[PDB]
Amino acid sequence: SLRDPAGIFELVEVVGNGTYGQVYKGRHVKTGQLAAIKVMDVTEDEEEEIKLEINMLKKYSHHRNIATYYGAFIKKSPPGHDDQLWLVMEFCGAGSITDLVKNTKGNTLKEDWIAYISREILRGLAHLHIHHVIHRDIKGQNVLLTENAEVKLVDFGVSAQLDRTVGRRNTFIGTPYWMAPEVIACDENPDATYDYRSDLWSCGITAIEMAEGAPPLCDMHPMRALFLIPRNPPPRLKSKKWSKKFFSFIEGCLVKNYMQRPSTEQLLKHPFIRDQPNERQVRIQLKDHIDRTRK
Amino acid sequence: KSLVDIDLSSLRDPAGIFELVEVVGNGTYGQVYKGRHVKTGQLAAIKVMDVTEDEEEEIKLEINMLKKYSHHRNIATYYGAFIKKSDDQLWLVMEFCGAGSITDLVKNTKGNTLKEDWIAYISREILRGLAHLHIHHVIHRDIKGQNVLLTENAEVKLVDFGVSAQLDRTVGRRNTFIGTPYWMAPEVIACDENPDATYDYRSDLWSCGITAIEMAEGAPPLCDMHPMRALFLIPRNPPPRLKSKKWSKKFFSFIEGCLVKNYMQRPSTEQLLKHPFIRDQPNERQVRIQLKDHIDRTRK
Repeated sequence: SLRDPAGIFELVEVVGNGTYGQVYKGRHVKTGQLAAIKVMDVTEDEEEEIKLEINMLKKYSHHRNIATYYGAFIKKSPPGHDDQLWLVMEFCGAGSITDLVKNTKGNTLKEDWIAYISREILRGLAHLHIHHVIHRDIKGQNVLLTENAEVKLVDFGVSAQLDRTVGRRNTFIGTPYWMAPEVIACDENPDATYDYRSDLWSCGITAIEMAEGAPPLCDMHPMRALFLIPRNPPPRLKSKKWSKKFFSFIEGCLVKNYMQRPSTEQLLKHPFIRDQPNERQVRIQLKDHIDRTRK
Repeated sequence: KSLVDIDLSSLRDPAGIFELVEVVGNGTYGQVYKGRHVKTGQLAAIKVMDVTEDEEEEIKLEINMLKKYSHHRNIATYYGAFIKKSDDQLWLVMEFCGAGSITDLVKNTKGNTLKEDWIAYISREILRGLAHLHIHHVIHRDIKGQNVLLTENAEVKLVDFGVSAQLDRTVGRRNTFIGTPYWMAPEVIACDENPDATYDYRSDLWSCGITAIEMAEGAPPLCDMHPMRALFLIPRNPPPRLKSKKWSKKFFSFIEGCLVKNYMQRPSTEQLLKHPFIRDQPNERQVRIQLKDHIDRTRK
């Protein structure tokens, strides 16, 4: 059964805040080995159901573009309060793509770096989607880089699955900026769907976050952004500097009606993603940029 | 008993002023840790949040936005903001209330329902704390059972981690997150008729009405609905109403006053303090004794 993490894992620094909880750079206490730890409130005394749901999904974390599952821990709380679940995964040494862009001059990545990273996110998502798993938490903070620029998604469907089964009393709306229109309830969409294509919208927003350092509407009160996402036209890159292929990729990700949004396999064939003649050079440049940022 | 080393206008290192008396083992999001005021030995509640070194300028701005207001028996006193350098830790410090929240009170009661005269008493105490904030031009913004605490002496106090500047709702990009919707009044939710969602003093009174339903039924309306769907329905659905017919007409009437959907037609805090459900409490002395005895029994 799920153990208290005391003396096994500790939380060191925050890497992200998402749809269901927070992600930390954590540490295996007695080795000093790093881990990505996703901390999520869960309905109290549901350890058996939690273990069942995690065990059904963990095999999907072995893929090269998914941070590998290590273990799961629970912290108990007073009667009636949600328990705290710690989902422990591998940490990729270079940290998140959001931190990389924050630490880049002009808060912008080179276009061919964005194509490379976006393809790797799409490959991780295609693995989950073919296995009928929705991620539901795609954003720069949830995409980590290793020291040689391998790209891995944090979480492999657990937060999304626990939300829908075990649940919790401490629910919140969360930050809206990576949410697709179908995830936001309105007159035409009163029940707000769970469809794999919502991850592709989030992938488009993440590409804008790599290009501009922040998602669209980042300077707006989140309640006004939540209202505007289903109403506004698809977001677009602000600068004219980008290639027509990059604008075209964003148009594919950011089709507002999910029923008309391309699949993960269709986006992997988009020229922006499919045609990367400078891939080896990009990985060398990313490795060098990670090294320079560190110092 | 006024603390003499408090400074609500500055961001200081907490050394020699406040200390934590437990480890920060549950992360730095929505976590309040037990602390101590070093000079007096008085316990304190310390909300610990991770902050970037660049966020300090925004924190100092928000500190300047804090409004001045005295201590009040129905408000857990805010003791200020501190920075514990390393991301650094921001500490927001407040008076410690040791008997749990109103939500814990109802969750630990048979049938997850409080007696009507306890609800009238607790609701009046919440309204008295709100009247103190509102007269000082402060909106609380987060009235709910979890943010109404009890002391060991059965005093009812609102949580205050610096509500006039919303210090705990902004730092570490917390200002980009929408919390739980269930206690939100319609005016704070953006929609076609309300594109610029705005809090008013009266928004707290809607939340007070939802908190009275929470005491009556154990949970706010729509509590287990997906929050995005609840956010859409609050401006559309009729005012929430108690489900049981057992309650008095005065209690139904008080809920109708709190839960007027259009804030421009919702009564003020001073008007709700005169509502018969709040104003007329012939058993208030006995209710206080019952609450104290319930707290004593729970403790052991």
